[PDB]
Amino acid sequence: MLEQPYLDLAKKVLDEGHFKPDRTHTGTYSIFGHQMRFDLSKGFPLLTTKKVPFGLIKSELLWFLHGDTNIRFLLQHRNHIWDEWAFEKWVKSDEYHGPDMTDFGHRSQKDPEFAAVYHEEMAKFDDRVLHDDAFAAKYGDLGLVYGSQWRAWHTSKGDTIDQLGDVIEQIKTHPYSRRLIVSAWNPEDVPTMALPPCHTLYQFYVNDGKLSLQLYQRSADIFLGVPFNIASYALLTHLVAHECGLEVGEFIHTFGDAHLYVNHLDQIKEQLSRTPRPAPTLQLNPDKHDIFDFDMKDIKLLNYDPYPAIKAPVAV
Amino acid sequence: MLEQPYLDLAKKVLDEGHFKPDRTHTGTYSIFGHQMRFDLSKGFPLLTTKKVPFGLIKSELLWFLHGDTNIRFLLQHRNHIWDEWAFEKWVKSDEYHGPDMTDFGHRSQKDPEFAAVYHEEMAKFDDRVLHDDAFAAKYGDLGLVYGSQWRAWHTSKGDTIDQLGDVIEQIKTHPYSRRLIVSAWNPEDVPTMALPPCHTLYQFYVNDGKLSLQLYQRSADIFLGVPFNIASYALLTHLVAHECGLEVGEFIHTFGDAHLYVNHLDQIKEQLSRTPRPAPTLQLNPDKHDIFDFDMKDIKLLNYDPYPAIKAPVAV
Ligand SMILES: C#CCN(Cc1ccc2[nH]c(N)nc(=O)c2c1)c1ccc(C(=O)N[C@@H](CCC(=O)O)C(=O)O)cc1
Ligand SMILES: C#CCN(Cc1ccc2[nH]c(N)nc(=O)c2c1)c1ccc(C(=O)N[C@@H](CCC(=O)O)C(=O)O)cc1
Ligand SMILES: O=c1ccn(C2C[C@H](O)[C@@H](COP(=O)(O)O)O2)c(=O)[nH]1
Ligand SMILES: O=c1ccn(C2C[C@H](O)[C@@H](COP(=O)(O)O)O2)c(=O)[nH]1
Repeated sequence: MLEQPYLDLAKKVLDEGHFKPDRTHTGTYSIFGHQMRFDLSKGFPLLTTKKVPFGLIKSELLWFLHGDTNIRFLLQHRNHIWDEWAFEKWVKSDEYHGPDMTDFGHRSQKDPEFAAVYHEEMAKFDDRVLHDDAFAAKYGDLGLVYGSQWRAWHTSKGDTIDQLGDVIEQIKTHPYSRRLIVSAWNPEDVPTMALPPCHTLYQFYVNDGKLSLQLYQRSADIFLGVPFNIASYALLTHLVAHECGLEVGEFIHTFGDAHLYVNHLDQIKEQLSRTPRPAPTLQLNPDKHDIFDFDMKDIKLLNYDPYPAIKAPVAV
Repeated sequence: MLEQPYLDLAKKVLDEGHFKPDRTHTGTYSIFGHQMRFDLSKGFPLLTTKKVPFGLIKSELLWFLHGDTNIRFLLQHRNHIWDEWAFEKWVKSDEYHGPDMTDFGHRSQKDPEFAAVYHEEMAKFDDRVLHDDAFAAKYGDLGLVYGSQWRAWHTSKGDTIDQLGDVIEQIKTHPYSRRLIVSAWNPEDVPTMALPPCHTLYQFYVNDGKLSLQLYQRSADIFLGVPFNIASYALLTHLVAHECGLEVGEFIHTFGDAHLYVNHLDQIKEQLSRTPRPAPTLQLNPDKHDIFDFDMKDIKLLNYDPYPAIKAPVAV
């Protein structure tokens, strides 16, 4: 059924992945090299075997599409996928006051009592970013995320290349190039990088009315990472295709290091004893059009009938 | 037998490729998305069904590995894979004298009589680049090729990032990152680009002594392009692996637009009536070591037993 590529991967890892020590200690079973496909005219790859939140991944996506770096947008649409970072930018400066922030989430899922001091420290700052403007302006900014990457690349003669923008106009302009590419890997930077872009590069291809997209992703967490990345890039594609007036073909995903966390071997097994239910569908607001002004109500998802959800340890 | 991935692709295109007009008019049958693998401990992917020249692709590779852009190196090791470009840089300036260069190779494979005026114009300049220094210095330079891309990325505060260099030291330093990446797509540039890097990105992965490499290539010519690209990236890998003291696992190739030229449908068929002979082998000079000073005699290839070769029209 559409999402079966992930199960064939989830299996295949558990099954022939090597034990690698990751950037922490956490065991990972790994595959290097895999490509996987989904025919978006037949449906949406939200996994129906583990409920995934659409509201969460759409808000983040649009905030990417808005060239926005500031962690505030998200806070307005109670999304918290990017906070932990701004906190290190915050706890590290000369203004941080009070406590032992000195690790916060790395001793949350097991700790101390951290969740009353890390999460109160955290809510106080998340609450601050949402109201104090000079504050927002200060720590909530994050810098180089995919929004700045995609919509305003930094150039060698001080400007800003809206790489994406230009690639959607390149589609209208002529269907055919092997050059409809939006990179997010900037070699200059990855010295001073927080989280390097995982979903390192992509490419679009028009072909007789079906748009398609290929994503090269340096690494995958096949439990928490991959369910949300397969969807983000499918919403982008439905959104990029409706802007330059096309219809939608497939989505193709290519990973460098797909790996599943040694913490998560139990929990995948749990999904693998499930048996898929049909794919959800997606209404794309048909009067609205310059996709950078898609507002959240313009992407209403229909028919999402998921299984219950599984409990992960944090990917450290 | 090792090279069978290409035949399964060559077939598969002829067989389910769409007719696309390319950047010229030339018909192409296309596949978008494919990944293909070769276990370099079992041999070398020089096609034994169409003789491919190793001498040619090694010289070019080392000149890449030397951060060299100047078309001269090549001329010394009678390689001509990059001349046509320097000629447009040459014919376009205020110094070009004499003739109708006004298209040269685009009316060579069918023309005029071009091959006496284009090829004499061309040999006169190829001969000039090899001796006139201020000349070499002038038109033979080419600029942004993979050598400048890989060994000296241009930075926003006027310097030079030896991206590759740093990635081979990252291997010695620690086997494991999902961050052993050398991009060659610089969004700033591809306005003013001659030929954008086709083999857009790659990534290495150590895993218990086998190094491996994954190449994302925006487009492929599955007749002339692909035979030489599968090898270039396998020599790099044998060369990158012997430098940071590893052994060699697989090579994985991922293409955006693989396509085979409509001119070449006859000629692939010809290869497909052949039946492979075992894979060649490769001696990597075992006293020599900082791979940027690999000289050509240090990569002696052993056992190359090819079929005869097929005749292509130029990929325009
Ligand atoms: C997403 C995104 C971008 N990001 C950034 C980000 C940065 C480094 C990473 N590192 C690793 N190894 N894997 C990741 O998933 C990851 C994600 C995320 C941020 C937070 C969450 C998160 O807290 N939510 C989990 C929920 C699972 C659970 O706790 O029950 C999620 O899957 O969303 C996920 C992704
Ligand atoms: C290689 C490389 C980099 N390059 C640069 C380069 C630039 C644009 C391109 N455009 C397209 N569509 N395909 C290409 O192979 C190609 C190659 C090359 C330059 C010259 C030759 C060439 O003249 N030699 C062919 C020989 C086939 C024949 O004529 O019999 C070859 O395959 O080498 C090939 C590649
Ligand atoms: O939404 C996301 C964000 C991150 N990652 C990953 C995969 C790797 O485990 C790590 C990024 O690579 P490293 O930094 O460990 O090299 O975080 C994902 O899978 N999905
Ligand atoms: O060694 C090389 C160099 C170039 N190309 C290609 C593939 C495409 O046909 C074209 C580059 O893409 P476009 O410029 O047509 O988009 O040249 C290869 O296959 N191999």
